[PDB]
Amino acid sequence: SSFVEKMKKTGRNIIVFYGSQTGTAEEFANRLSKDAHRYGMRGMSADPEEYDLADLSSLPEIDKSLVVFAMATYGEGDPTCNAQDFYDWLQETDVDLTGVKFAVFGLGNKTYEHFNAMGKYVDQRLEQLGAQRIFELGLGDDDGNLEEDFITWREQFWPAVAEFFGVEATGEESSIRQYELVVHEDMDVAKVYTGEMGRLKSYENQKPPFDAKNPFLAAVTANRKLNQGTERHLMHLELDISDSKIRYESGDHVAVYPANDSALVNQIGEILGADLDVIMSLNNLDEESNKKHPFPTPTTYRTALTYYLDITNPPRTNVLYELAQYASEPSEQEHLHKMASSSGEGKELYLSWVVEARRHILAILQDYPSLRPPIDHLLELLPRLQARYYSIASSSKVHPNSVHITAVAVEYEAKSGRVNKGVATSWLRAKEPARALVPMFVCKSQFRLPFKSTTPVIMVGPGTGIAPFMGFIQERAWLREQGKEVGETLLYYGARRSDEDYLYREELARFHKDGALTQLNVAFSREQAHKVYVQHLLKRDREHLWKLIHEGGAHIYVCGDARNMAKDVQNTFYDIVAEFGPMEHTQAVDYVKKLMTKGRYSLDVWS
Ligand SMILES: Cc1cc2nc3c(=O)[nH]c(=O)nc-3n(C[C@H](O)[C@H](O)[C@H](O)COP(=O)(O)OP(=O)(O)OC[C@H]3O[C@@H](n4cnc5c(N)ncnc54)[C@H](O)[C@@H]3O)c2cc1C
Ligand SMILES: NC(=O)c1ccc[n+]([C@@H]2O[C@H](COP(=O)([O-])OP(=O)(O)OC[C@H]3O[C@@H](n4cnc5c(N)ncnc54)[C@H](OP(=O)(O)O)[C@@H]3O)[C@@H](O)[C@H]2O)c1
Ligand SMILES: Cc1cc2nc3c(=O)[nH]c(=O)nc-3n(C[C@H](O)[C@H](O)[C@H](O)COP(=O)(O)O)c2cc1C
Repeated sequence: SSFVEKMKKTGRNIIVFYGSQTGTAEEFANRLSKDAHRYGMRGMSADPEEYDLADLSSLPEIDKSLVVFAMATYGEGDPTCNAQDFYDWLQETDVDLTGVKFAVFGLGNKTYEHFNAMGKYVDQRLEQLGAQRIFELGLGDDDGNLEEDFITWREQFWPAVAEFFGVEATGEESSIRQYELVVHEDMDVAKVYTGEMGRLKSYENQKPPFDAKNPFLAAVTANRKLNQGTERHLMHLELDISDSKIRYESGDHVAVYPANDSALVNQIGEILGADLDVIMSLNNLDEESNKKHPFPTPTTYRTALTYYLDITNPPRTNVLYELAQYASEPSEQEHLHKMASSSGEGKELYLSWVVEARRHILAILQDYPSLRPPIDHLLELLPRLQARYYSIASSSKVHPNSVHITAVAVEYEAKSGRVNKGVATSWLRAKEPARALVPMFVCKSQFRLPFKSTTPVIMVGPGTGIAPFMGFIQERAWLREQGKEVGETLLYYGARRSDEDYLYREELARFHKDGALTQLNVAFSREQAHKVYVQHLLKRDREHLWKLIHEGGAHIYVCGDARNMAKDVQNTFYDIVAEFGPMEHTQAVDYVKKLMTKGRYSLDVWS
């Protein structure tokens, strides 16, 4: 259970941990692990949450050992979910890491405020604990071209590492295919994966504790339309976690593993002219690699495409390059290569015709008829299907055995020319209580209510971003009912039209009437020529809010989009503080930002 011991038992001298939430860092970690072999070394990629990083202290036992970290940065600079434990540990510990060699590559995006905060932290932190840095901190930027940044980093990285441990490029040929196909003639039905994420049968034989690798299948006890209109579809779900031993608090997130639209799976099978019901397995050509399979096997093709692979997002340039070899028509083959190019115009065609038009693997297979790749090679080229995160909309103080979700079904007309459907939400919208089971696990956040119940709370969450706040309110109403003394509880919510998508009208009225909700400020962006947003309302309450912040010591919470809405709200607060301090804008910014570091201004960013 010690990654170090895991390394010794398989001759690995290089370990690459991935701090990832949607797979990018995971895949970079996988590619770097594979790389080690091109230099006569051996590595493995691993999820830090499945291990204890304090074990780094033992890494020096393996000669010429290296630990690499591919870390993504999320909301307010916090780490991804699978890296929180490692991150918490790095802050607690003072372990001496002399003898440890590391390298960090961080995934980020310059348009957010805390650019690669997680990557900079691990790199800086590990040096203070005494470990030795052998290659510079890579700073990838998903705003420009992340893959490109990774490549130019990696190309200097291996040479420096090879120069450090005394080896050199083996000069191997390569293999193209990292896996080979093996079809099964019989197979015991209970020896074949049917969608589980980890241990075989782990879905049928629910056995705690339940986490990311061992999700708990909760039954859907409620699923109802929340919006009055029909322009869009907003839903409220309730999953029973009774007997799961799962604990949660208001502000936490619940992640679910969805299933792709079976009609989409079918079509891909037909277009490839394949038997989606063939039970098979994909094995790593290199029998020395730690990644034996691309996903759980054996399994049918149907299962893989349904529960294990991303078939709805835009195909990566690499996929287009590989697929290219399968276009029996020259002009289509040339177009596929151009979209994979590095040329400026070649990178544009891609950005425009694939990424922005939101074309998926099936659309590409239809738009390029001469393209007929064997399904097994296709499955190896596609990325793993990721879990979708939702802000728990209930309080464990009141619903200890039920996790509530507030979500908007995703469905739009892509510029590709067809209608795209969101995976998790479509799958969730079809679950009818009649037992509909959703695989899920909980992920803690730092979006918690004040430590002391007396501290006033100011919530700003337009649209479905109100979700976590229903939790906060339930809990505050409960605290009051327990004879506790609670500070003021204000909610600033917004919607399109009151008769269209106003959420939780009744529940919100009840809380207000009962005094659990002190003020209920609602803005409607489309019910008039003039658009009204939560920040206009905050501006109208400039006196009171400033009082609660400068005197009451209120806590502020904002939920939704960070770079725009959350940005306008922050600006609005800068203005309020500048007027009532009174102080210069410059000084108002330090004051609002001091609140954040001080822990009183929390942001839960969804995008
Ligand atoms: C910490 C966190 C908390 C979250 N909490 C919630 C929550 O409480 N409620 C909720 O509803 N969601 C929440 N989300 C968003 C949520 O995780 C899902 O991404 C969302 O529900 C859609 O998932 P899907 O699988 O249905 O869509 P997918 O199949 O994953 O597709 C989503 C993608 O489609 C694209 N897209 C969407 N609409 C359009 C359009 N009109 N035109 C072009 N492209 C488009 C975008 O690139 C988008 O990323 C949260 C995200 C994070 C990171
Ligand atoms: N970047 C953003 O600021 C932003 C805001 C809302 C939604 N979205 C996206 O759209 C999808 C629908 O989400 P939803 O249903 O929960 O939201 P929604 O239905 O659009 O509701 C959010 C509310 O915020 C308003 N709004 C828009 N830009 C804003 C800003 N900068 N500051 C404050 N309020 C703003 C909206 O008005 P109008 O729509 O009438 O302009 C609306 O009344 C989501 O998947 C999300 O990614 C993005
Ligand atoms: C909700 C959300 C919040 C993000 N917040 C930040 C951030 O604060 N700073 C940053 O540098 N990058 C931020 N990013 C960008 C990601 O770090 C980048 O897209 C990374 O590649 C994702 O990697 P993954 O697939 O391995 O999780 C954010 C992305 C999302 C989706």
